[PDB]
Amino acid sequence: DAEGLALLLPPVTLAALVDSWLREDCPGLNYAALVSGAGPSQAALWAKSPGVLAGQPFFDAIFTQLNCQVSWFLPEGSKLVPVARVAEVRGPAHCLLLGERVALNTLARCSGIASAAAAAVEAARGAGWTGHVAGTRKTTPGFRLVEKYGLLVGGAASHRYDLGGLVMVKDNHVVAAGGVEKAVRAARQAADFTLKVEVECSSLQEAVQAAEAGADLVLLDNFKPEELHPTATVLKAQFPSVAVEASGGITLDNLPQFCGPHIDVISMGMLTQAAPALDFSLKLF
Amino acid sequence: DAEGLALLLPPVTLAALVDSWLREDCPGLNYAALVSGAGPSQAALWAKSPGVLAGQPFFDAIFTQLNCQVSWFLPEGSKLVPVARVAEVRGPAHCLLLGERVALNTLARCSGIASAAAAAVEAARGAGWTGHVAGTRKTTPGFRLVEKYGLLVGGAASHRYDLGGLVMVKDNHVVAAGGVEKAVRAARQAADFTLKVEVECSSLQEAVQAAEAGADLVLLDNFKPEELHPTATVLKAQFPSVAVEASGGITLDNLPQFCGPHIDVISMGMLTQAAPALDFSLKLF
Amino acid sequence: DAEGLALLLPPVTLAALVDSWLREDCPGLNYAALVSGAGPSQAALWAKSPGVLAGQPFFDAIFTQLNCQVSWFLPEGSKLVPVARVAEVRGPAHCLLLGERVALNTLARCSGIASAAAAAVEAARGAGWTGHVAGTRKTTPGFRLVEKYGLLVGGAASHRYDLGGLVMVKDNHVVAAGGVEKAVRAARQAADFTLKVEVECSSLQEAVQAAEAGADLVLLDNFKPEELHPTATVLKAQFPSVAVEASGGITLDNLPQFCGPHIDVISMGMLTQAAPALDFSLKLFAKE
Amino acid sequence: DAEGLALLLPPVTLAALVDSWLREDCPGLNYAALVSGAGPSQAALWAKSPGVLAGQPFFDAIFTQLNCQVSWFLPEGSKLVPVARVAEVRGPAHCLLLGERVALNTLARCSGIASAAAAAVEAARGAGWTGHVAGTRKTTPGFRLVEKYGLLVGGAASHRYDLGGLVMVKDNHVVAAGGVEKAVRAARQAADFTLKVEVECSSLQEAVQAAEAGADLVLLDNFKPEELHPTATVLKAQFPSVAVEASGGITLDNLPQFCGPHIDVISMGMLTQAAPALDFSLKLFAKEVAP
Amino acid sequence: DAEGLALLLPPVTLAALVDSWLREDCPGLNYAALVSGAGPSQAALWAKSPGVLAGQPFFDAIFTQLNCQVSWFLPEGSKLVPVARVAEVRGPAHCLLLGERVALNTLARCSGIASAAAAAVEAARGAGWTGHVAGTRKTTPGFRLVEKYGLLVGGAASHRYDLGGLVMVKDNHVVAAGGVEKAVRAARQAADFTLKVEVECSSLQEAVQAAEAGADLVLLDNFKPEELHPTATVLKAQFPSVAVEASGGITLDNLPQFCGPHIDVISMGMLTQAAPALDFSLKLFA
Amino acid sequence: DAEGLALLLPPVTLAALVDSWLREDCPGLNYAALVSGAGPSQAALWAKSPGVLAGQPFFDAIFTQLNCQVSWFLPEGSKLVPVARVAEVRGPAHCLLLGERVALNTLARCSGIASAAAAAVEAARGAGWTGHVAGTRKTTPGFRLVEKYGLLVGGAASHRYDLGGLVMVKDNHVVAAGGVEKAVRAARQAADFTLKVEVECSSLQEAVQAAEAGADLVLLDNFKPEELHPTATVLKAQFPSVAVEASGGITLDNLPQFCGPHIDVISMGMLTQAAPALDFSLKLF
Repeated sequence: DAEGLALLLPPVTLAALVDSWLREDCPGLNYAALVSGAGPSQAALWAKSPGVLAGQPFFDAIFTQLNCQVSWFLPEGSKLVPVARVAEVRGPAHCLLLGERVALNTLARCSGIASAAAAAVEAARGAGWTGHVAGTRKTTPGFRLVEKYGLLVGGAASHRYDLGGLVMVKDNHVVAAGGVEKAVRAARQAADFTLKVEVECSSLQEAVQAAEAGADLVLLDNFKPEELHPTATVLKAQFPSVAVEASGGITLDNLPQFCGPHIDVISMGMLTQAAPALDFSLKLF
Repeated sequence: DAEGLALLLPPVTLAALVDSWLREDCPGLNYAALVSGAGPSQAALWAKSPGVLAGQPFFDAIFTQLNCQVSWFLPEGSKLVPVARVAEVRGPAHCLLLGERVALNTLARCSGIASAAAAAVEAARGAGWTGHVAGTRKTTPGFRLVEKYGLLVGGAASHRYDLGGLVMVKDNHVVAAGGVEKAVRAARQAADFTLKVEVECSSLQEAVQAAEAGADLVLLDNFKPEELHPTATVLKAQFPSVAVEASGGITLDNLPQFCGPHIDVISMGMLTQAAPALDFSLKLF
Repeated sequence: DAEGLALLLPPVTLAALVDSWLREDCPGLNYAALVSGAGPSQAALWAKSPGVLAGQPFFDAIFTQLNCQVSWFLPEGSKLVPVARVAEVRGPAHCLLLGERVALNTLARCSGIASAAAAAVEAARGAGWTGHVAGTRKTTPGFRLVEKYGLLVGGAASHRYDLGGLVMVKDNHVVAAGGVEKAVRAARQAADFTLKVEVECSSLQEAVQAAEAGADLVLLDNFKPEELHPTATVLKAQFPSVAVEASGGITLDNLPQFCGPHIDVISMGMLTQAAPALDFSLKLFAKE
Repeated sequence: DAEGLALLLPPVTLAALVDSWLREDCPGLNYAALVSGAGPSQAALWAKSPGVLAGQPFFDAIFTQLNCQVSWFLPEGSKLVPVARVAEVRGPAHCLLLGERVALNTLARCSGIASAAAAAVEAARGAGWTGHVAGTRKTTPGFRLVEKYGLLVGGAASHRYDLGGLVMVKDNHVVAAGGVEKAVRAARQAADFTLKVEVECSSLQEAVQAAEAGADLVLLDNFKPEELHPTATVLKAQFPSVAVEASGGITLDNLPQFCGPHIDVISMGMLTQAAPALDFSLKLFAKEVAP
Repeated sequence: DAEGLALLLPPVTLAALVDSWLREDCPGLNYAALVSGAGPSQAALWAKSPGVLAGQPFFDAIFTQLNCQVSWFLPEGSKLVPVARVAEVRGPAHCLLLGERVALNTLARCSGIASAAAAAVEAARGAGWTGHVAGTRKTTPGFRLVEKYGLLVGGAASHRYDLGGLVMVKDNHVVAAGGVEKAVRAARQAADFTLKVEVECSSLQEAVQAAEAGADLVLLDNFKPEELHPTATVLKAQFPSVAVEASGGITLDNLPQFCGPHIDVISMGMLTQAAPALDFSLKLFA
Repeated sequence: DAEGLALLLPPVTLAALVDSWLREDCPGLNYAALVSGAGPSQAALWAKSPGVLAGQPFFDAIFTQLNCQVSWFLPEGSKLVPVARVAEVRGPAHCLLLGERVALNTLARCSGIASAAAAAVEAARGAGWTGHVAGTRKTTPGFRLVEKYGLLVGGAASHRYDLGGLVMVKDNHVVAAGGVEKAVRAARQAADFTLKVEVECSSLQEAVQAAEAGADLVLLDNFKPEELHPTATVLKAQFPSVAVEASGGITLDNLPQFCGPHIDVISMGMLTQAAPALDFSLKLF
């Protein structure tokens, strides 16, 4: 339920984040305020792009700090059919216009990401796949919370939010430890019983070693689909307890080829790296 | 000279920014450190996408915080022909791997933007236009510095960095003030003698009123090219002292149609909102 | 309109600033709170110095953080004729007294600067000069916002708020670049199309080179008035598009000598460096 | 010893403070950096005003953050006779020029305050007074550390640095508590055994009540000198253990009238409110080509 | 009056402190919020340990940030007789549960410290001692404000809150200065007239030198009681203006042996370093 | 290996944390600095209590900010036999003395916790138990990182570091959801695929419902040992994939009664809430 996803955001980190965006955008004197004055005003939020609406909590938080209210005519997660009237913002003219840029930028990107995620979720459902579409750690620094939240609204999984969410043995960890077995034993030992271990693998060989050493998840990285499913099928056969994730060169276009009955998770970097922002405007009436 | 652009970054704001990215990514215990250990290591930075390289100062700042050094084999601004070996990073294995994600994510986006900017700069030069290609204020909150820097490396102009850089009279300021003349007189009166006033205009009528009231720049927003140049030509004729900027629905594809002898600046939201990140990897050897 | 200047202050940076002042002043346990108790109280704000009133937004922001309200009997920018009753502050006694020092210190300095600015603006109007009186970048670190705001209330111009507001080529930039032409070309090529370039000049020669290389403003630094106006007159003649600013050794006393028809801006360091604070007090007159 | 006063500054709060000044002054892109370039350079710090030199630690901290070094030709606290060459600063041209404004502004104000303090300390010594000249809590918000340090370099006392340094019963606390005795009892009971209590008094009456209730210090506020010394003399007679501070309408000019054998401290608001900044400049004298 | 101690806390530093605790505990997405939902709820705060109740301002500040209200059935400083119903917290379910852990942890520790302090204050009153029981600087970094407040609620003195509250000449300062006289003269000079000087002494010799050089307080560190009172008695005789503090190896058990007519202050590092947290729970009943 | 545990601490969060402690302790002018002067000095760190040494990274970080160096004569995790000479600190006298209090306080508490943890780990090993001793979320606010690190050095497990480490369904979540099944289904649906779900249970009934609904862990809260092991034995029999944790009223004294072959984790609140600080001193010589 996309409407209840707003509960995920701790209100204290939210305010801090929004604060910093507002200091970033206006550090000193706001001369443009004298142009608008402080008279009460109303603006309409317009969706000019198709996709999924995501980011209301951030949008609200921004305008709240600035003593404006927002009324939403569409719930979080709604399909957007341009040109749609999405919300109304009310408050002192100068405060409205102060929040405009940050609020739109935030909503545009969050919705951009949710849109991409929903497209990918739909494509996978359209190929009869039951697994989880997921984002990667390829997010914008300092903006991770908005991007991970966008993914969730679009129906995708956030994945590990940070390095502390699960112990991820990437190919570089393997090199540094001197081999998969050594890396996964080290990982499994270090990781609290609280955490799962995932291992990035480029071959069936590595994948089997990883599962043998107690990997909870195996990330089959950069396989061609023809090599992927045979590999995944064997892993699940020998190790039904181990989850299989696929990632690497996955696009919305080729996503159905990567879906298969033995792939539990598909994670796509494009959901955050390449997701174009939606066009929104805030017209004062 | 793209190599000397690193001087633009105040080293103190840089370190603070990099710090926050590193707290964001690992707030607590880093269990994966036990997998790699602290032995000295070396990683190679690989460019897997074409475009322009941008973001070295951020990349360095990240790895310096983590007691690693970086050696660049290509100067800032170099054309990237994949698959190219761009740099070498050296330091304790766990520290290297700690900086990997944030450093790549940063470099990917900064270079993504620089690439897009350079494409647009080339297209405009290819149509014999002498003006400045520019970005907009449509940036990612908290990440503005990296994005504005990327634009510069790609040969585009940053535009107003924040609300304090120049007094911008958008269409909403016009509505709030009750008209262009009122808004621009208010703006000109408020704006320090230090600052320029720019006015967003949707018609030749507004543009002329704006210039008459002392606008330094006039932003012709969302004109079709056929309406734009005639409008621009007249403005320059009556007001040669006033700069003309064009923006709205400009793409790399249609950019040459928007170039003309009386357009001083062309600003494209897609340079920041639609610029796809470049593919980089950091392989430990 | 000095009453509408409060809109210039972004409310978010304001609160952050006020916060830090309040942590600075009471980092730990406030034992004096036990002396006053928390009973509702009222205090009167008294202006004991002549000048201009400036700083209400800061004064309010401080007391709002401390759950007190303020009622102003004079609008921002009012001339102060001591001894005047300027405002009333209401709230829990301990909260009132917690904000007293920071609020007065802030109001005193902001008003001090506004007063000096208004004196300078008046002197210049009294010599029939139409230009802008301005402050300099000679402000107190961390307190820039209050000081630049005070200047505005007193009718002076803030100038570049920071290094990002306009590209300023000082004499040191000239030395480093190897000459005025080199510096101004470098500056002009650097400053975004969105920014103006200003060049600090000590001679007519430099001023002409600067204008020739595309300087938007020329700052005639430390000229004697007798050398200044002839120089300014020529500059305006050859380059009417270029603004002329005068600065250096300008006092309220000698300010009229520096005014002239070809000087657009006069900037005085004394407006911020040497502006004495006004005397204000906050006398508590109530309980329950 | 003014040279050893730098030890008072905790290096961690110093760096944080300097950091914020530098973010304040350049939040975004520094276009002027392209004008100077990054070649090594050297600038001379010039004192153009008389007074006392104060603020070296802040000046250094600023330029250290910007990878520049500073060499001082005069120790902290030196008398300044203009026009004097006070220091040299070395580093990349753009980094030098980035620090110039904040560094000068800081040094100018810290020295301004130290100068005023030293003038007041001298005037008091010239009237044979042995007491402490002090500043007040009338400081610039956020800039308290520089200003209190300036006072110290000029030979004045900082007074309570904040509200936690000593428990100060101002006239408003008296009003709120319902009287001096109530306020001072409340205050001392409140105060830890760690802290002194000081009471702001406008009459001899209040002063005696305050001393009787266990005030460690009594601040005789806004007395005319003719009323002050008789009052101070009596207080010291009845209560030799209690320190007497005088404040209110004290100027460098009238300061000697306020000095007397029974006044322990004289605190002047003008040392921080009205101390004009000294004129300093940083003139680059050399730039060299980078490599 | 323990109820009026809440005034000591500057509300601005309080909010900042509480903020940081809340960012610390939930930096990212709060998935558990989906389990509770946002429906209005009510929880009961239960005291499961004996001792003194301390920390209400912090507890409130936490829940106010999270848009919840608190109603207290016991005033700050009340004796706790388990199992007692201490308060009711109301607000959106997810917000309540978000504040639970930080709020309990804070109240547990603040009350833990207040309890220990009150025990020590009682023991000293029970031996007819009129002096001040005090805490030391042996506090948890970043949590000093809660701990010093807890001490106050339990009836103990906070002592110097930080290094700026009074000039403390510890044994290491003596070593560095080259002797007590040199250290105390240096301290007395340096310290503003506004501040008191205290000197940590391990012998009567040092104590006398310290008092002679103008020490306002003398801290008799790690004396056995039999050596302490004779020393204290002499100091007070020669120097009645100088306050005498005792510290070092003082426990609630041996505290009465350290009380004496010439000891003004007794400071116990255990009041904060050994004071077990009280057991509290927050049980949702709607 | 307790010596390699220092790698777990992200150096950026460490410095920030240490910074705040140092601002907390000296916000203004340090008058005591004039008493010591700035002459180079050396101090000896003395352990006056038995237990385990823990906290070196914090101790170092403190003194590094203050331009002092530290030489350790005992590795992190060493048994302390008082009165032992543990380290030497060198630097300017005033800087040494500035760091003294914070450094000792930190080391005392970290070591206090490690000591308690090691005692509990020993007692459990002495009863032939192979499971993990763990801490709880009952930590000091703002000081969590030091306390969780202390636990690790003493050989105990940190447990969930924060609310994002694993989805914990406490008894209050059960009440709010309207029952165990509802809560655990909601939790399992919400938890990312990357997270484990743990459910706090007060009866065998709840425990079985929880396991049936897909709980990865079951926390048997406040059982008497006689009720606990029978319950644990059945759970493991029906559900071997589900981990069993015991907590509530566990002391070092009664810990062996709570150990049993079907208890995987034992978590004790006393390891953090009751662990007395060790006595250390820093004597300047």
